[PDB]
Amino acid sequence: NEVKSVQPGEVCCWLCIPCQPYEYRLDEFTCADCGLGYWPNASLTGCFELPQEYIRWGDAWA
Repeated sequence: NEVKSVQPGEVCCWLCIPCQPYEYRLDEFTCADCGLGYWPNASLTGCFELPQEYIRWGDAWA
């Protein structure tokens, strides 16, 4: 969950740091999701963002 390992040396206490929410975070060392793809998450299950429009007809600013 937004945390990925860094150190490629010792296989016992590799230095692990958090990975940014707009990253890939699928492999251990990868991160770096596709540019301008799915901002929240793009490697677990279809976490595509939504273009929230002004159409609500019940919203505060509607």
